[PDB]
Amino acid sequence: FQGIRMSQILEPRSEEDWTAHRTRIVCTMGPACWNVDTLVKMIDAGMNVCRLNFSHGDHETHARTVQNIQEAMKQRPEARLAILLDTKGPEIRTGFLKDHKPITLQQGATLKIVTDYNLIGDETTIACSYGALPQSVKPGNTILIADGSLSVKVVEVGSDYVITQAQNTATIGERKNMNLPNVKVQLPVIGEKDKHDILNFGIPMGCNFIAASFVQSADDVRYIRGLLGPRGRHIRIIPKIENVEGLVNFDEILAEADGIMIARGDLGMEIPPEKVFLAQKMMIAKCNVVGKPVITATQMLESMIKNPRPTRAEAADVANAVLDGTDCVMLSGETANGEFPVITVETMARICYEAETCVDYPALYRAMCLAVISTQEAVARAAVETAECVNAAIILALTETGQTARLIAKYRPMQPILALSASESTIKHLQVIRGVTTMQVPSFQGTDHVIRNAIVVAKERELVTEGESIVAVHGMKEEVSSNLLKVLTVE
Amino acid sequence: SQILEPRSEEDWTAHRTRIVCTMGPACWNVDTLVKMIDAGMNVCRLNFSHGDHETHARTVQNIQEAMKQRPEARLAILLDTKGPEIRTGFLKDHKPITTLKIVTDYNLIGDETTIACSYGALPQSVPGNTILIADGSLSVKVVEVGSDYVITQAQNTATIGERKNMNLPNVQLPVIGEKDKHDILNFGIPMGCNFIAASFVQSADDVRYIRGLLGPRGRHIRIIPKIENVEGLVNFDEILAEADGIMIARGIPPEKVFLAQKMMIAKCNVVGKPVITATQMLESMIKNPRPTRAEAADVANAVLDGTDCVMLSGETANGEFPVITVETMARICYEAETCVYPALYRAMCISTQEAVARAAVETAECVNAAIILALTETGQTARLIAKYRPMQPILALSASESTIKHLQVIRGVTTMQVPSFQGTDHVIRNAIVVAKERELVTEGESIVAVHGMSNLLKVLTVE
Amino acid sequence: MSQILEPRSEEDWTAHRTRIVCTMGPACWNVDTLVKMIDAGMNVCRLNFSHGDHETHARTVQNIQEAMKQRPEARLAILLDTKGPEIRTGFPITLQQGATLKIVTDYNLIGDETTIACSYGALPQSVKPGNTILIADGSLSVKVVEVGSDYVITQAQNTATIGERKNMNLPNVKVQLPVIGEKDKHDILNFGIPMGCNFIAASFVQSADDVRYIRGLLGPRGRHIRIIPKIENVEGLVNFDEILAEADGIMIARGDLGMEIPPEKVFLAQKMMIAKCNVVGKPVITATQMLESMIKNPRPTRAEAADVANAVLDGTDCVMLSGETANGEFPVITVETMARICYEAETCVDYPALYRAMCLAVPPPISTQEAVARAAVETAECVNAAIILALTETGQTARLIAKYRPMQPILALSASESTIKHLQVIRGVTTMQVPSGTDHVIRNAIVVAKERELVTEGESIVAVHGMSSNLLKVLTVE
Amino acid sequence: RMSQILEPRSEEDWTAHRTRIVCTMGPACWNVDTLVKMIDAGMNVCRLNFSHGDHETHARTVQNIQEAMKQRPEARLAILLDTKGPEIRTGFLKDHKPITLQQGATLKIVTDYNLIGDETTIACSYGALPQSVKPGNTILIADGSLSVKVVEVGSDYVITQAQNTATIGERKNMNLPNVKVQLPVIGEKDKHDILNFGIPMGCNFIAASFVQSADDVRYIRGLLGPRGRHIRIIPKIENVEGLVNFDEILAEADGIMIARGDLGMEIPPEKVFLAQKMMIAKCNVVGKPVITATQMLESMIKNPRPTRAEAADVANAVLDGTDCVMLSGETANGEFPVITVETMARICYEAETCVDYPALYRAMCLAVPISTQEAVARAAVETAECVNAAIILALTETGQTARLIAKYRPMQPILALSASESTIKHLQVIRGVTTMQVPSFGTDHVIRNAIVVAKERLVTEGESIVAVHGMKSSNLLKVLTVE
Repeated sequence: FQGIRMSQILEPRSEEDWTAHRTRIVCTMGPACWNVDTLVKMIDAGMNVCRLNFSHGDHETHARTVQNIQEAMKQRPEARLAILLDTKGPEIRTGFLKDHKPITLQQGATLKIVTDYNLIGDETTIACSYGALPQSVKPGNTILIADGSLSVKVVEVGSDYVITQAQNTATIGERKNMNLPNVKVQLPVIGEKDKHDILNFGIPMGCNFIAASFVQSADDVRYIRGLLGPRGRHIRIIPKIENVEGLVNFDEILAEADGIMIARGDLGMEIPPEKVFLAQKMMIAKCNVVGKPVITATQMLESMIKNPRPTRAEAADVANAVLDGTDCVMLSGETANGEFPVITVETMARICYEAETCVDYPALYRAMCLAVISTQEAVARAAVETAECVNAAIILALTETGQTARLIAKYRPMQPILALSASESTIKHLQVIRGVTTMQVPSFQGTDHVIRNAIVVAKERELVTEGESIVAVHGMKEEVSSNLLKVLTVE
Repeated sequence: SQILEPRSEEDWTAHRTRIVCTMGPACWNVDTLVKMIDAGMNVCRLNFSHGDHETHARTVQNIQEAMKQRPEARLAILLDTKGPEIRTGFLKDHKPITTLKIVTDYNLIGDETTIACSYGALPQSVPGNTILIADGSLSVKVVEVGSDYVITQAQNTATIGERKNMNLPNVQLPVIGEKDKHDILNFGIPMGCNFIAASFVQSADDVRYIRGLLGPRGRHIRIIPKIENVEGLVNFDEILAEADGIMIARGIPPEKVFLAQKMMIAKCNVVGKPVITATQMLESMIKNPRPTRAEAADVANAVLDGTDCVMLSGETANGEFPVITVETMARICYEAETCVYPALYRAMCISTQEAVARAAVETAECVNAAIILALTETGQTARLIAKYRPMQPILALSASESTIKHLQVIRGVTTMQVPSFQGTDHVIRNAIVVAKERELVTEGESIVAVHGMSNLLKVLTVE
Repeated sequence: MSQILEPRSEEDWTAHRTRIVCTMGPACWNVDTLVKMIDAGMNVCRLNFSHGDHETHARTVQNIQEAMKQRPEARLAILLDTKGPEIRTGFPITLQQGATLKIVTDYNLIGDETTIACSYGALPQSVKPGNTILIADGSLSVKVVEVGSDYVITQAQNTATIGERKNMNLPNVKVQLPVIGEKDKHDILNFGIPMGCNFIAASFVQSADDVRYIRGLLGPRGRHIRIIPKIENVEGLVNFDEILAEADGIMIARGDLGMEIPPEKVFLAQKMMIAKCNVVGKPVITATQMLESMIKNPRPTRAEAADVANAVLDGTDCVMLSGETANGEFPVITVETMARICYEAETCVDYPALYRAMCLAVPPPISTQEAVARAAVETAECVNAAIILALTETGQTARLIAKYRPMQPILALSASESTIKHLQVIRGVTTMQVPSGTDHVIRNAIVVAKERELVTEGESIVAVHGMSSNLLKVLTVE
Repeated sequence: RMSQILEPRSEEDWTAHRTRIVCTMGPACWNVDTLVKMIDAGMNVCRLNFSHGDHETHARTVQNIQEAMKQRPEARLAILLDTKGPEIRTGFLKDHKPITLQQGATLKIVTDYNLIGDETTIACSYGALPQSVKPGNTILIADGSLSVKVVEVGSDYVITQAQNTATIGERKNMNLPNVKVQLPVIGEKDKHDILNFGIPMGCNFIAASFVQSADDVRYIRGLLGPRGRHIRIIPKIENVEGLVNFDEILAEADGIMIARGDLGMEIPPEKVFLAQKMMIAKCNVVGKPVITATQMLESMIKNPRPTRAEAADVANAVLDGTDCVMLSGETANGEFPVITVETMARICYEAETCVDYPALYRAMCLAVPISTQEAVARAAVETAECVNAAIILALTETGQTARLIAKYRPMQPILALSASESTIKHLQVIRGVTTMQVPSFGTDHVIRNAIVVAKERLVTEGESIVAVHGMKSSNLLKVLTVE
């Protein structure tokens, strides 16, 4: 920065400013936002996507939640919130402790971890739910227990047990989660429960995305796609990257997927903490280059579960994800179990807006040109260039499959993108794309007509004014092709 | 390395630079005009320094006949005025010559003894005066003034050619006289001339005057000032602003004349107005079936400077090898264009129309399009695309007969006549099919289409 | 990805470019711990004059000199961090949300639930209806409703219970107290100068006049001492460019700023201040809220590691540890992991893009000496140089090179002790003190560099030497 | 720039052109006073054309050069020996009377060089003509005034058909487009000239006519040996074989002369400009001097002004990036040898104002991994722009430092300082370099003496200078501010 004055960043933003941020916001449903009234307030605040966390709840309880989303949307007929099912997936847990009493292990003390899950544990020996532990872990390996509370180094392996040594002093309760840094977990990513949730809830309840916890290989993604079948053709797959296997297989996972969710907090249980930030950056960049949405999740605004303001570090952490290039930022417990769900959504919208203040759009556009072509991409690229060249107020992306909108968004134009589509599922899928807002349009509508309608609607809503330039892009037969770019003036 | 590759006819006939040929007794007959079409002629120049309306009408009707044998061709016709010229006549065997008599009778085939003068009032405009001939190379002193002749003594030992300029100190002629006015009004308009090339233009007033003379009856005629003197060079900016294009002739040291050609071409380029380099290109080919190295290099540097058109004068008008000359001009242009494409686009660097024309040229490159289609009614879309010098052919589609003739002067564009079909997408579909039937595109190939006004760029692939 | 997942050796993370400031305290100030801290990455020792007496900081200094005996190649800089202006409440009371609280200028008044005393006598002059007043580390927030000549009436925004004589903050407001009080004056003149402190980190700097006053205070006897204003409030931020122009360098105090500014704007303020320090080549220190959890835990959190790395990616010269080293259970481990995070962070710095960005960002005209520094950076790149040598008396040559952020280590050779120590805050620089012609100074530095494995036979070196005229030399190691 | 076309270039201006001018010696600039005037006009190199004259005759010329330099002690002229090399000629004709061939006429060409020729038949001096050529080959006669197409080949004759109408005389030159001439590039005559004149007479360059192979360069260098170490070889590229083998020829060479007139007799005229541009750019990239030669200002043999076309051709060579431009008949055999050098210098000055210098350095970095010495040279050019320096000083013993700076084409003058007299001579061929001979010694001392003279003749107190030094091994670059 030079010639730009410090007092500039100290202007308060108006509702009109921060609600027009480009980054998309994902909110986890829960008791704190159980009722229709707060869901509506969350829409106004910036909510674009509703996450159903299937680690808890059942088909009945999540049905009530869905019914409430549908009611909120009746009060806001212009909002087309997407619904994301987030699977439970594989889990490793410690077993039970004598008298349910927590145990404290001392640094350098010996802990046996056994495979018999009936074993009632004590300070010296505990049970682990993962039967293949002794055949997964080797001497020198690290095992984390209770959200990384306790760290043990593996000293010896038997057939049905492992001898470990505490790396720190800690107090652990019973049935705590376990992590196996640098070790593949030999458990199905999509178990029978997950399969039931995808097929018997996700499909008939109108979920638009599946976020699949703990994806370890691209075969996991191919598996969900075949599971989804023709009846689930309108559902997009968002693998969650949570360990080393996910990281090591990232490129093949990304290629098979419709987008990525980066679970930082889980990744920090599986690799040195000082490397998670590198991984995030790398994974966002790779998603960007290929034009697929990336969600940044976990450890976002966690203090707001209890406080009406986030910490400095938290605001910075969210802002840097935006600057890394993230499509979405995600709230978890802050909205599910928080004292300030709507205030948390407004706050993240504000942090997004301020980070987007930092974005160099010419240098992002040219960075994508040096990193990446087809007819569709060339025209999307020409559109962004031309929009900038003629000082256009907005870019119209006319789109059936979403491709056209995504290709333009990929180039991070300074101008807002209005994606126009007759397809309901496409409009929903687009709620996950930075820089895009959405308008559903009737079927069998001519190109010019659709463009005419969008501009006059925009002019009535005081988004564009008489005389400003507009850039419209029409991808035709998007994934089977012919591509248009029109420049027109608001009358 | 691939410098030494001989050129197939398919290759060099695809040259982008336009070729203007001067009509003359050596080439005006239907049979040789057809062979000239085949070799690369795009524009026919009628030089009104010579001959009458009857002569020039015969030339025009022959052009029409030639076009009936080559229906796909759309030769433009340029009228080049006489203007205030005072030039020497033709010499024996077209050979340059090394006590001299200058005559008013321009039928004289001159020699060392006596030469002719294009200015019929030369005797009344000079018994002791001085006359400079061939840009001040020969200087003569008038000994005697007769009725229709002058006797001079060569006050300098020098060698002079034919059709060379003559200055007369202590003697002023209008840019457009009554004879020029008559030619423009009574031939230019009724004979279907598309261009007026106005000799010795000196200011933008000259341009506006011709535009005033042309009026509504000549609205379809475009004006090309010739910059031939210092005044026209001094007023070039104003002249270009009013003009439709520019013609650079020879007629400040030569150490500085080379700067003038570069400056004037570059300025025409920037503004997308066509420029014709008409600077005595391949003069040896009046007598020889082959150019010299220096002549070939002279044309090539014109093309590299960015000229839209190169022009043949005596080489086609009074030459022994008119068809072969056009051919070797097509061949030179092609080699020069060979080393001319991402450089000119980034070196050219606005309105919506130009923003889209520029975007279309970039997409074409990016997508590796076979051709760029320029849907145009006034020619402007085609011109705006062309000024970006794309690597791919520009095919211009127009319902406007006169627009299609004006376009013959634009480097990089071929034309195709399209019915006034109120539908852009229909016109593109229809035109692609004829491009196939011309083998300019094949199935699978990419095309970029442009229409200006609502400005449009469309990328499709040929079925 | 797995290039990212390469488990780093001690040899790797010990070569990090970013400098590390550690705060001295009872947890670390013993000779043996200080030694382990040098090996871990510590480059600068901060003496926090907010606490302790001249005796405590003197023995600390003495312990640092002894540690340097165990490490002769190490040259630690010492930074005196001032107490500076303070506001304090008078003489524990709970007040619930919405309750009226009076704050008075009569400091001899013993307080209660309704009326409390303030040490800041010009409080009415500074504050107005609307302003917020923070008490006891921002634990209580009150809003001013009306102002009298010797009192202020406020409304509590949260329920809190406050103790006796706690701090106060005045968001968005200039505090009219001397930035260097008589106490700070004594600390600078009667400790800073005689104990050989190299930097003064001046707390709560609010204007360019504060910086000029300090340098005037230092005078010719403190010529060798550089001034690092601390940016801790809105007044400091608003006055940033004029403060920076007078300053030798800048310390960013995020936590403090977080008291006066919405959290969602502090990150912006950090970015901008670092960027401005870079473009002008003056060192910047990122302080507070670094690896705070490591006061009690042997490992940092994911979010803490990320926060540190982002400071590095923003362009910070130094990162600074506070309570982590001064009072923590793992002072040595904290430095090592700080060093480790810096290494990972510098692992994704685009050095061609940083040099290009800087070359386009810097305003003209650039000087002879800045032109040669640029040239050395580009030459180093074309030639695939292993290191850049900077022969410098004042430190300018080294600083100008470092601001262009070369891939290669910069080894700065100087005969000036103060210069060697000032360079400890400069990202990418390593120092070697020398006594006094270019030739055998260069030859000897190559020997040491070769043995340190920074260069091997047949590789190229770039040596730069300012003195006014500038030299740039490329040689082959032999 | 319209005012650049109008305002007349003042004396001091054109005198400072960057391009080097090579002048051919002969009767028209025979005497010392004319050569002295040519020095003032901008002559940098004197070419001796060994196609004519002998060792006595060319020795007189050198004496007159040595003497002209005594009147201009600051001038250091390079002398260049241009070999005759191999030649092909027609034979004699009945009654010595020239013959006129009509287009389409058949002409037999025989190998018996004793045959007195006819309208119907002539001899050729090249005995291997029929084995060199086949049906379809073109043969050019008398500077290409007559072209004939080969129709039939025998053991000792070829049958041809004229492609045009021409009249030709006796003993006229002949060219064989796209055919290797199997005659020594360095014959016994050429070897004698190189060893027995070139070396002992102090020539600085050999321009080898008609180089077809890199072996020709190696042969010449073998010839010169230890005794001719100080002599640099400039192959002349004149036919298809020189073009095919150009990269190899340039790799061995110290520089290149482009003989355009000759090339236009060997390849289509419309391909010569390509060849010229290509050859200059390649020389530029690798930092070796290139001379553009023949058909430069020919009309000035008889006229006090050149043609529009000629001027533009010289200018475009300068813009192509030529280091030197050469005059032949214009100074050897013309009426205006001084005026020709002069107008050549002014043409060079004017074309160099069109040069986009920052674009040249940018294009040079992308085209040319690169060494330590070239890195410091490039860093000097960049720093000079950056700092707005008056001059670049290049301290050099072999010339290498000066040549590496000059290939980056800085906007500022390069003042090269050397203790080596022959290096100073070699540098007469490098664009943008001026030369000062220095005593045989510290290097910070030589710079002070060069700043205390530039003040007299360039820089003024307070201006920035960039100095550069090599070891051609370490390299240095100083930026200092004039006293």
